[PDB]
Amino acid sequence: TLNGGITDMLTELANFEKNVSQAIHKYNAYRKAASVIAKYPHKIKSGAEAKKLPGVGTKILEKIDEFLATGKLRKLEKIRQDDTSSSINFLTRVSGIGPSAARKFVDEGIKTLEDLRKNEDKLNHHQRIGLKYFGDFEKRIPREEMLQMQDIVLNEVKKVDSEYIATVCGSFRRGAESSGDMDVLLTHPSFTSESTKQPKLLHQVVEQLQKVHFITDTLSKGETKFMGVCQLPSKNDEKEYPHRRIDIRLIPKDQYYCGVLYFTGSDIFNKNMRAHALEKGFTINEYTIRPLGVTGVAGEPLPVDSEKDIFDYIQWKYREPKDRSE
DNA sequence: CCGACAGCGCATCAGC
DNA sequence: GCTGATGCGC
DNA sequence: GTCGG
Ligand SMILES: Cc1cn([C@H]2C[C@H](O)[C@@H](COP(=O)(O)OP(=O)(O)[C@@H](C)P(=O)(O)O)O2)c(=O)[nH]c1=O
Ligand SMILES: [Cl-]
Ligand SMILES: [Cl-]
Ligand SMILES: [Cl-]
Ligand SMILES: [Mg+2]
Ligand code: NA
Ligand code: NA
Repeated sequence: TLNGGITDMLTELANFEKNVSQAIHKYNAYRKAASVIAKYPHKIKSGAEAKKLPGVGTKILEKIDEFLATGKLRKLEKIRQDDTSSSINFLTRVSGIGPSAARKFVDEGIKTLEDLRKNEDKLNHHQRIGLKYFGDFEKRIPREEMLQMQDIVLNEVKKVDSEYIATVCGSFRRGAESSGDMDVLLTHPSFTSESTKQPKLLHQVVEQLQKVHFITDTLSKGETKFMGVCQLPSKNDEKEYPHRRIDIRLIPKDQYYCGVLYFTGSDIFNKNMRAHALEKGFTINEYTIRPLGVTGVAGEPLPVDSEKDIFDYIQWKYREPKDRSE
């Protein structure tokens, strides 16, 4: 990509802050700057030039100058020389392993992919699966595969009940050419915002997808959220597709638009939009938009008929999913 | 010169 | 077992 | 780390 050098650096800095420092605002600052730069259709040649974009302040500006001049960051070289931090950065790439589990493992002398394999009994279920599929989960899903996955999931939910609506969100809905996981948003008139007539709903869908061996593994399971692992069927005599992460959300019909807004993101876009909502006197989550009080008490949910209704409330021009890719 | 920084679902852990 | 906190992930 | 007040 055009400014890939700069964006890789920022991302590497962001990972350090998330995985080691646990400084979540520095994480998002680097992450935000990285995304506005990656969207900038011009090759940044200086920090000063960069400083003109939003999210880019004084310190990223300086780091962009150092990187452009040397092809490196002293900060990043020292991190790379730090053995404990480096071990932590690697282990956190396994699904289910965050900074806390990474540090526990390192002190137990568990610091490599093979170390994990030799000590599987020290891993919880999520981490076992994260380890089992570690290679697969380093691989992105081509949009074309997302389409076949879409096709399977949308038909299966109709098979369990033709009144089900399944919407594929996340990066796919923003039009991305490849996606990290599959995010599926699900409704049914039986689950509405105040009375759930029939629970079990999410379980039936999961049950069917397991039955046809699309869903292969379970990470988490509740009334509104399933997290797991799925896989496209391969044709005769060929390499299986990689296993993929899937997240399915069951949301009331009356909350569908807040749900699809949330699940489409992106995460940086959601934080920006939600911050602006706060500054305009509202609060947005995946279910509702609510008025805010003088003392911060949340009011009752506002009527929502479309995604654009939510943008209107906080006085934003509607933005297509394709331009929410912050 | 500093405080704010989005919001939530589910699994596990610590202490009882 | 429960409460409440942490952990990890959308 | 950045941004707004
Ligand atoms: C992580 C996160 C997510 N989301 C919302 C918004 C977010 O879009 C949605 C899906 O989360 P994905 O982690 O799947 O993000 P994605 O856009 O699908 C993309 C990075 P890919 O999966 O192709 O790698 O959940 C948030 O609102 N806040 C968050 O912190
Ligand atoms: Cl921070
Ligand atoms: Cl470097
Ligand atoms: Cl709510
Ligand atoms: Mg996704
Ligand atoms: Na700026
Ligand atoms: Na991880």
